[PDB]
Amino acid sequence: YYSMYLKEIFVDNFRNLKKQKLEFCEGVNLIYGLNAQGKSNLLEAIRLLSMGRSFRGSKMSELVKFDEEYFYVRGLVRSADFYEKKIEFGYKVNGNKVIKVNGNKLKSTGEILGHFLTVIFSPEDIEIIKEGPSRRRKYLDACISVIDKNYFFDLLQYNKTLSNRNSLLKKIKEEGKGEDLLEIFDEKLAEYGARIIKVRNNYLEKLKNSMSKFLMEISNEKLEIIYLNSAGVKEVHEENLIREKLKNRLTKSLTLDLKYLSTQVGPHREDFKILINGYDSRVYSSQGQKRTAALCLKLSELEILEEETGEKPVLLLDDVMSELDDNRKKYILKKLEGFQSFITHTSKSDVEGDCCFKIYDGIVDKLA
Amino acid sequence: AYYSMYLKEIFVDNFRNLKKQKLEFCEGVNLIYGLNAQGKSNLLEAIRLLSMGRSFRGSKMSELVKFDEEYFYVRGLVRSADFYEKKIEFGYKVNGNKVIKVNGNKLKSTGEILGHFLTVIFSPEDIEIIKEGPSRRRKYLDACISVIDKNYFFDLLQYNKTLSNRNSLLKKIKEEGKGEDLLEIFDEKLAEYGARIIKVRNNYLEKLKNSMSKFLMEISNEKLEIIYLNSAGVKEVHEENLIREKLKNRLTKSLTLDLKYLSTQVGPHREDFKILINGYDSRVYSSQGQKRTAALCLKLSELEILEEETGEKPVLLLDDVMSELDDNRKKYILKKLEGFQSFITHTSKSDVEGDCCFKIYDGIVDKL
Ligand SMILES: Nc1ncnc2c1ncn2[C@@H]1O[C@H](COP(=O)(O)OP(=O)(O)OP(=O)(O)O)[C@@H](O)[C@H]1O
Ligand SMILES: Nc1ncnc2c1ncn2[C@@H]1O[C@H](COP(=O)(O)OP(=O)(O)OP(=O)(O)O)[C@@H](O)[C@H]1O
Ligand SMILES: [Mg+2]
Ligand SMILES: [Mg+2]
Repeated sequence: YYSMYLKEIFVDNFRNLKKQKLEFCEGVNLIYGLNAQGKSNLLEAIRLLSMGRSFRGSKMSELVKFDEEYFYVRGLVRSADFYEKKIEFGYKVNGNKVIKVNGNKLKSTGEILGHFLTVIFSPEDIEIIKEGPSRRRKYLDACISVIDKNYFFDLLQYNKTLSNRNSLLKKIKEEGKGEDLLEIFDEKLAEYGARIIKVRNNYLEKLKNSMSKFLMEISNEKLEIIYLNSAGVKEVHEENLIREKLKNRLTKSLTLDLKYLSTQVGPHREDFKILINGYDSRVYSSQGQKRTAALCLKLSELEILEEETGEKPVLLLDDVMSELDDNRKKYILKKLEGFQSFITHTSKSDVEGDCCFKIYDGIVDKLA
Repeated sequence: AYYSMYLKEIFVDNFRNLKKQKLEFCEGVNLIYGLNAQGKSNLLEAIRLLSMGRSFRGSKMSELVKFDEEYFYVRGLVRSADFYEKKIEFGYKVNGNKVIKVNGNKLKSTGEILGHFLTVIFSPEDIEIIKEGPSRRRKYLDACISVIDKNYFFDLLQYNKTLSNRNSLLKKIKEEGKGEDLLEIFDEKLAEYGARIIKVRNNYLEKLKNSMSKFLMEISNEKLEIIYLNSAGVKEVHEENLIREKLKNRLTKSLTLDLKYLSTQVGPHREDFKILINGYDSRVYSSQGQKRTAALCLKLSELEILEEETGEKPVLLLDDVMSELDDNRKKYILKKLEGFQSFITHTSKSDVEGDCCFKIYDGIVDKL
C-alpha cells in the first residue's frame, strides 16, 4: 500500500494564518471554524505544496499576509516509495517563487508537480460546468500535467512557440507584406499540438468512461464527452494525421490570423462539451444537475489519478459537508477509508473525524 | 397604503421544460417545490421575463424555446399600485421575432417592458456579483438603475449606439485615412451621454452604500464601504458640467491606444465599483460566506431602494435560496416576507409551508 500523506505543515505569514506548525493524523481531519478563521486558507496552503499555485486562482501577492513581505509553507510528506519528503514553498514580494524538495531548490515551478498528490473538492468546481472553454481547458491541463510530465513539457514548449509565432504575425502584417518563414513555426505548432491533442484525447476517453459510470450510478443520466479539438476530428486515430491536419488548418487560417494578430488554429483554444442526456450541460441543465455533473467530474479526476499514478492522493474537501444530511454524510465518510482527508465544515458536533481542529482567529487547535 | 405588485396568473406556452399551462397564484408566499430538473427555475425565469424582458440567467431567447419548437409565449396578469389587472405578453418565434404587448398594445422596443411588472430575484448565483469581473457588476448596476430610471436607460442605449458608432470610425481611421474631422463630434456625444450615466450611477451607488452598510452591519457586524471607479477619475464629485470635459479630456489622451486596439478605452462602459469589507476589496480577500453575506446585502438593498423610488412593492423571486438555512432564519425571513408576493423554490413540501404551495414535476404544476 503506502498511500500519500501530509504528516505536518508549517506555515509562516500565510494569508490569515498565524505562524504555526500543525501535525495531522491520516484519515479524516475535520476542520471547523466560522468565515473569519482560515479553513479554506489552510486548505490552500496544503494544495500549494501540490501544484505550486492557488486553487482559488489568486495572485501569489495575495497569499502573503497583510503588510508582510514574504510567506513560507513547509510540508512533510509520505509518498509510496518515499518514507518522508520535504516540500517547501516560499515567496517574497520581490516576485521570487522558491521551491525546494528535500533541500534541493527546483529549476522551474512546474517540477513541483507529482511530489505531493491532492484532489481538492470545492463547491466552486461547479464553474467547470458553467464557465467558458478557457476554464475547462485549464482544468484539463492541470489534470494531465499532474499525471504526465511529458504533456507538461509539450504544453510549455507549445505556448512558447505560440507566443513567438504571434510576434512574427505582428511584424508580418505591418512591416513586411510577406514572410513564408512563418512556415517553420506552423510546422512546430502542428508537431506539438498533435501530441497535445492526442494526449487530451486519451484523457477524455477515460473521463467519458469514468464519469459515465458515476453519472449513471448517481442519477441515472447518460453522460457524453465531446472533445472539440483543433484538428476538427470526430475520432482521433494517428498523431501523424493530426499533425498534417493542424498544419493545413494553420495555412488556410493565415488571413484571419493576420487580421487579428492571433493564432486561430490550435490546442490553446480547444474545449470539451459535457452532454447530459444529449444536451449541453453548459446551456441546458438544472443547478442541482450541474452540481452533480461537477461532482462526477471530480470523482473521475481522482479515479483516473489513482489509475495512472499508482498512488492514493490526499483528498481536500472545502465546504461540501454543507449540502448534505446525516446518513448521506457518514455514507461519504465511509467512501473515504484508504484516504487522508482534510474536511472543512462549520460545526464540530456533527461529523466525527479521526481527529479534528477548531480554528478561530487564524489559529488551528487540535481535538476540539 | 398602495396595492403591492402581485402576479395574479401566468400563462406559459412552449417555455423550456414547462408544459402548456395557466397557473393562478396567491397574494403572499407561493411555495413552488419539487425534485430537481423539474422546472422550478424555469418557472421563476418565465415570471421574471415579464418583469425584465430577458432571461435572469443570461440564456439567449432561442434557448428558452422548448426543444424542437418554433416559438414560446408567456402571459401575465399583474396588479400594480395603479392597475387592477395589466396584461403583459411576451412572445418569441425562432426567426428572431421579439414581441411584447402591454394591455394589448405592442411595445415599440423591448426595453419598454421595464417597470410594468416589478420583481426582485434572489439566487445563489448572486455571489458572482461580488467575485467576477467589472462586467458582472457594471451590468447589474445598469439593470438595477434602468428599472427605476426610464431616462438613464435611454441614455445608456444612446451611449452604446454611438460607442459602437465610434469604434467603426476607428476601423476607418487607421485603416483607410481621413476620418479626422468627423472624430471631433463623437467625443462630444460620448461625453454628453457618459456624464449622464456617471451622475446617475454615482447617485445609485451612494444609495447602495448607505443601505447596504446598514444591512451588513446588522447581519455580520463587518464594515462596508464602496468605491465608484468612474471613467473620469473624479473620485468624490457631483456636477455634470465638469465630468463632461474630463471625459472629453481623457478621451483625447487615449487616442493612440484607442487606435491600437480598435476599441474605445476611456468611458463608462469600462467602469466598476469596489465592494470593500473592513478596508479590504472583497473581490480579492473576502471569504466565501463572507461573500454570501455581501451578496444578500446587495440584494436586500436593491429591494429597499427599489420600493422607495418607484413607490411600488415588488414580487420576490427566491430561487433555491432556502436549502441553505437554519430554521431560525427560515421561519424568520418568512415573517419578513409578509407584505409581498413571494415565489420561493425548494425541494421539500415539509415546512417551508407558506400561504400557498404548488408541486412541480415534469414541467407541470399542480396545487398540493
Ligand atoms: N492576505 C491575507 N491576509 C490576511 N487575511 C486574509 C488574506 N487573504 C484573505 N484573508 C482573510 O481570511 C479570512 C477568512 O479566511 P478564509 O478565506 O479561509 O475563509 P473561511 O474561514 O474558510 O470561511 P468560510 O466558511 O466563509 O469559507 C477572511 O476574513 C479574509 O479577509
Ligand atoms: N429549452 C428547453 N427545452 C426543454 N427542456 C429544457 C430547456 N431548457 C432547460 N430545460 C430543462 O429543464 C429542466 C429543469 O429546468 P430548471 O432549471 O427549471 O430545473 P429546476 O427545477 O430549476 O431544477 P431544480 O428542481 O433544482 O429547481 C432541466 O432538465 C433542463 O435541462
Ligand atoms: Mg471555506
Ligand atoms: Mg435550477
